[PDB]
Amino acid sequence: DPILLRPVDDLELTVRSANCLKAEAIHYIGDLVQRTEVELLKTPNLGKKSLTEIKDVLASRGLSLGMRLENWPPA
DNA sequence: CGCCGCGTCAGACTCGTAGGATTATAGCATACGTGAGGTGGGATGTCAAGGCCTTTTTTGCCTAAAATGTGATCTAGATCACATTTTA
Repeated sequence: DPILLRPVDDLELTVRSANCLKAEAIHYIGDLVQRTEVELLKTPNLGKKSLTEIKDVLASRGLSLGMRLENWPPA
Protein backbone atom coordinates (compact mmCIF):
# COMPACT_ATOMS: atom_id res chain seq x y z
CA ASP A 1 0.00 0.00 0.00
CA PRO A 2 1.08 3.66 -0.20
CA ILE A 3 0.99 3.74 3.63
CA LEU A 4 3.27 0.70 4.10
CA LEU A 5 6.31 2.70 3.00
CA ARG A 6 6.15 5.72 5.36
CA PRO A 7 8.45 6.46 8.29
CA VAL A 8 6.59 6.42 11.58
CA ASP A 9 7.13 10.14 12.34
CA ASP A 10 4.14 10.89 10.08
CA LEU A 11 2.14 9.38 12.96
CA GLU A 12 3.75 11.98 15.25
CA LEU A 13 5.15 9.48 17.77
CA THR A 14 6.39 10.20 21.33
CA VAL A 15 9.97 10.34 22.58
CA ARG A 16 9.86 7.24 24.82
CA SER A 17 8.13 5.15 22.14
CA ALA A 18 10.56 6.54 19.55
CA ASN A 19 13.49 5.37 21.68
CA CYS A 20 11.76 2.00 21.92
CA LEU A 21 11.49 1.81 18.11
CA LYS A 22 15.03 2.93 17.22
CA ALA A 23 16.32 0.66 19.99
CA GLU A 24 14.82 -2.44 18.33
CA ALA A 25 15.95 -1.99 14.69
CA ILE A 26 12.40 -1.34 13.44
CA HIS A 27 12.83 0.80 10.29
CA TYR A 28 9.77 0.63 8.01
CA ILE A 29 6.09 0.56 8.87
CA GLY A 30 6.17 -2.65 6.86
CA ASP A 31 8.74 -3.68 9.46
CA LEU A 32 6.42 -2.46 12.24
CA VAL A 33 3.36 -4.46 11.25
CA GLN A 34 5.42 -7.64 10.75
CA ARG A 35 6.41 -7.43 14.44
CA THR A 36 4.10 -9.00 17.03
CA GLU A 37 2.78 -7.52 20.28
CA VAL A 38 4.59 -9.87 22.68
CA GLU A 39 7.74 -9.15 20.67
CA LEU A 40 7.19 -5.55 21.87
CA LEU A 41 6.03 -6.05 25.48
CA LYS A 42 9.15 -7.96 26.53
CA THR A 43 11.34 -5.18 25.12
CA PRO A 44 12.78 -2.27 27.14
CA ASN A 45 10.43 0.54 28.22
CA LEU A 46 7.38 -0.92 26.41
CA GLY A 47 4.98 -1.96 29.17
CA LYS A 48 1.37 -0.90 29.47
CA LYS A 49 0.76 2.36 27.73
CA SER A 50 2.96 2.50 24.61
CA LEU A 51 0.90 -0.43 23.29
CA THR A 52 -2.28 1.43 24.31
CA GLU A 53 -1.79 4.65 22.35
CA ILE A 54 0.10 3.09 19.43
CA LYS A 55 -2.97 0.86 19.15
CA ASP A 56 -4.99 4.09 19.19
CA VAL A 57 -3.12 5.81 16.35
CA LEU A 58 -3.01 2.69 14.16
CA ALA A 59 -6.75 2.40 14.79
CA SER A 60 -6.86 6.01 13.53
CA ARG A 61 -4.99 5.68 10.22
CA GLY A 62 -6.45 2.38 9.07
CA LEU A 63 -3.92 -0.37 9.87
CA SER A 64 -3.25 -2.85 12.67
CA LEU A 65 -0.49 -4.85 14.38
CA GLY A 66 1.11 -8.22 13.83
CA MET A 67 0.11 -8.50 10.17
CA ARG A 68 1.98 -10.64 7.64
CA LEU A 69 3.96 -9.52 4.58
CA GLU A 70 5.29 -11.20 1.46
CA ASN A 71 7.85 -9.95 -1.06
CA TRP A 72 9.38 -7.77 1.67
CA PRO A 73 11.56 -5.59 1.33
CA PRO A 74 11.15 -4.21 -2.21
CA ALA A 75 13.32 -1.34 -0.90
C1' DC B 1 -24.21 102.38 -35.27
C1' DG B 2 -22.66 98.56 -38.17
C1' DC B 3 -19.07 96.53 -40.47
C1' DC B 4 -14.57 94.03 -40.78
C1' DG B 5 -10.42 91.19 -39.25
C1' DC B 6 -8.67 88.41 -36.44
C1' DG B 7 -8.91 84.85 -33.61
C1' DT B 8 -11.27 80.36 -30.93
C1' DC B 9 -13.18 76.32 -31.20
C1' DA B 10 -15.87 71.15 -32.28
C1' DG B 11 -15.57 67.73 -35.81
C1' DA B 12 -19.43 59.35 -33.94
C1' DC B 13 -18.09 54.76 -31.48
C1' DT B 14 -15.72 49.69 -30.18
C1' DC B 15 -12.12 46.35 -32.11
C1' DG B 16 -7.05 45.19 -34.57
C1' DT B 17 -1.29 46.12 -37.19
C1' DA B 18 3.91 47.11 -36.57
C1' DG B 19 8.51 48.40 -33.80
C1' DG B 20 10.95 52.94 -33.37
C1' DA B 21 15.26 57.52 -33.42
C1' DT B 22 19.04 61.13 -33.62
C1' DT B 23 23.97 65.51 -33.75
C1' DA B 24 27.83 66.86 -31.41
C1' DT B 25 29.83 69.14 -28.54
C1' DA B 26 38.68 70.01 -25.54
C1' DG B 27 41.29 68.85 -22.34
C1' DC B 28 44.14 68.00 -18.22
C1' DA B 29 45.08 68.97 -13.17
C1' DT B 30 43.35 69.04 -7.75
C1' DA B 31 41.41 67.40 -4.34
C1' DC B 32 37.83 65.56 -2.02
C1' DG B 33 34.04 61.76 -0.61
C1' DT B 34 31.62 57.46 -1.20
C1' DG B 35 31.17 52.68 -2.90
C1' DA B 36 32.61 47.85 -2.26
C1' DG B 37 36.04 45.66 0.36
C1' DG B 38 38.30 43.80 4.93
C1' DT B 39 37.79 42.54 10.01
C1' DG B 40 37.85 41.41 14.89
C1' DG B 41 33.89 40.55 18.28
C1' DG B 42 29.64 40.66 20.90
C1' DA B 43 25.94 38.12 20.52
C1' DT B 44 23.09 35.19 19.01
C1' DG B 45 21.96 30.58 17.79
C1' DT B 46 23.15 25.12 18.05
C1' DC B 47 24.41 20.73 19.64
C1' DA B 48 26.11 17.32 22.87
C1' DA B 49 26.06 15.78 27.74
C1' DG B 50 24.24 16.36 32.92
C1' DG B 51 20.64 17.82 37.80
C1' DC B 52 15.17 18.72 39.52
C1' DC B 53 10.13 16.04 39.67
C1' DT B 54 6.22 12.97 37.84
C1' DT B 55 5.13 9.49 35.22
C1' DT B 56 5.99 5.26 33.38
C1' DT B 57 8.11 0.61 33.30
C1' DT B 58 9.67 -2.98 35.73
C1' DT B 59 8.82 -5.15 39.45
C1' DG B 60 8.55 -6.29 44.90
C1' DC B 61 5.03 -8.25 47.48
C1' DC B 62 1.06 -9.36 50.08
C1' DT B 63 -2.24 -12.53 51.68
C1' DA B 64 -6.80 -14.21 50.15
C1' DA B 65 -7.68 -18.21 48.64
C1' DA B 66 -9.62 -20.09 44.72
C1' DA B 67 -7.61 -23.02 41.93
C1' DT B 68 -4.72 -27.42 40.11
C1' DG B 69 -3.25 -31.85 41.03
C1' DT B 70 -3.56 -37.62 43.47
C1' DG B 71 -5.74 -41.84 41.36
C1' DA B 72 -8.91 -46.31 42.14
C1' DT B 73 -13.76 -46.69 42.23
C1' DC B 74 -18.03 -46.76 39.99
C1' DT B 75 -21.74 -45.39 36.59
C1' DA B 76 -25.45 -44.72 33.26
C1' DG B 77 -24.97 -44.90 28.38
C1' DA B 78 -24.20 -47.75 24.06
C1' DT B 79 -24.29 -52.15 20.54
C1' DC B 80 -26.13 -55.89 16.72
C1' DA B 81 -28.11 -59.56 13.97
C1' DC B 82 -32.33 -61.83 14.40
C1' DA B 83 -38.11 -61.58 14.45
C1' DT B 84 -41.45 -59.55 13.43
C1' DT B 85 -44.87 -55.54 13.17
C1' DT B 86 -46.69 -51.52 12.18
C1' DT B 87 -48.46 -47.77 8.84
C1' DA B 88 -49.45 -45.03 4.36
